[PDB]
Amino acid sequence: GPHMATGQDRVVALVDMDCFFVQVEQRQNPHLRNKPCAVVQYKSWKGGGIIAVSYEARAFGVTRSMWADDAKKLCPDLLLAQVRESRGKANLTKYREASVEVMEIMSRFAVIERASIDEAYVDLTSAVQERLQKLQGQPISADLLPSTYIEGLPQGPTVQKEGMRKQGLFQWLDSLQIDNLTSPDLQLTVGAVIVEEMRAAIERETGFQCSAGISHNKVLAKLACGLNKPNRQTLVSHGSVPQLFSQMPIRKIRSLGGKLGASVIEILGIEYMGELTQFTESQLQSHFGEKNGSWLYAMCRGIEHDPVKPRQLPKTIGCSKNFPGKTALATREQVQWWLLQLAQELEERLTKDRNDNDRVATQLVVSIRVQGDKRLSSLRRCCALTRYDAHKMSHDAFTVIKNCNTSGIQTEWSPPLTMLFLCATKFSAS
DNA sequence: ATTATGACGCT
DNA sequence: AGCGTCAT
Ligand SMILES: Nc1nc2c(ncn2[C@H]2C[C@H](O)[C@@H](COP(=O)(O)OP(=O)(O)OP(=O)(O)O)O2)c(=O)[nH]1
Ligand SMILES: [Mn+2]
Ligand SMILES: [Mn+2]
Repeated sequence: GPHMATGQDRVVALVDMDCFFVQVEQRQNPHLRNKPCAVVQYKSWKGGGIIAVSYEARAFGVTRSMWADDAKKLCPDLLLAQVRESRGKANLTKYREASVEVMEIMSRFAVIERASIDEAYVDLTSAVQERLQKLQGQPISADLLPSTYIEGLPQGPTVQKEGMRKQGLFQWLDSLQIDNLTSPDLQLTVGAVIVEEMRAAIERETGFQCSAGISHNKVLAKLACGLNKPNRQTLVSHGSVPQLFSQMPIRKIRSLGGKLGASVIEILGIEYMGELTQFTESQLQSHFGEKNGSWLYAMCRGIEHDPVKPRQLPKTIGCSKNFPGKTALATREQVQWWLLQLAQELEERLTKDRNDNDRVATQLVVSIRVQGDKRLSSLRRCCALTRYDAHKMSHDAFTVIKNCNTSGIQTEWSPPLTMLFLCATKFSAS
């Protein structure tokens, strides 16, 4: 009733770049533009592993985690760009720098939370109030929302996708009450106007296209963003949630795509997000824990409180390489050489970070995996990071891991190492 | 022999 | 602190 909070207090957007690494390579090399193309890491094994795919190539069934040789069977004309290799490993610097370009543009409009290399949440509540006071009760023209979809519309009473988009937008705009500056639907609409401007700025100033979601919280904004890709944005209103969730598989909601979501499905005997509404908060807490249970109870009603954190920079800076099958490291010289390669990349990135961002990392985390273990990490150990010196960090990493060598011969390494990882953490202002 | 990360929760 | 989960 009057006291039942509805989670409509904020306007939150999620901006995610379309096929990011592909767009970075297409900007650099115009010959790849408007083509089926993909970005690969390495080349000798099955043509390299695909990590990003243009929408033209997706039409042929090309996906991430596919080997390039197999993708070429689906799409013989597929074009490929390779990630840079430095010190024997993949180097993602080009894409991190392109990410900074986009993040700095978004930060002009509002404080952002960097959620990944290619996506950020935006809290637009205050910008929306400002724009509403500027509008002075003026209604919002469809011309201000030229790439916006309104989820759930059109409804009720022609055969083109753009025509349906405009039909839905006109239904939405016709139903709007522009007199009330507190109306959540109006606030979301103004938020979408701002996100159109943000996305136009990103494309004008970088050449990159993106999609976006606009809703009242982070989970709904992320889900909305996915509904109309590429190069479009989607408004998910509070009122759209019952219908949207009534056929939404639980795994589509961020954080429910793994073991927890599978357990929701199995324990409760349901398939769709909306079915969660029939359980009490205590029932959900009893199965999934106090925190998850409260989160699910609110989330299946469209309500989530997780704040957009003011954080534009990554919290950690890390370097990792797998050594699969026969390439696994089985000598001490090998382990030391590769720890040095990783540490040299880490030193480069840390020194640039300190110059750009006025901070220093203080803890070095070393992670390995040994032959046989299905786990991502077989062991993690931390030590002090007191100097941005690659030889020092590699010697310290070796010191903290060397007790894993069960070979009585110190020259051999047994079992062989199938992963090395170095991560700088615990930043302090400098 | 998908690979390279990065965030956050649990105990 | 070290380990697991989830994102992709
Ligand atoms: N190294 C590495 N990079 C990855 C991996 N998965 C994704 N990436 C990179 C390449 C992607 O372009 C970028 C952003 O990922 P997204 O999930 O947002 O997909 P992408 O932007 O490629 O396409 P989309 O957002 O669906 O239009 O992250 C991976 O497993 N390893
Ligand atoms: Mn993306
Ligand atoms: Mn993304």
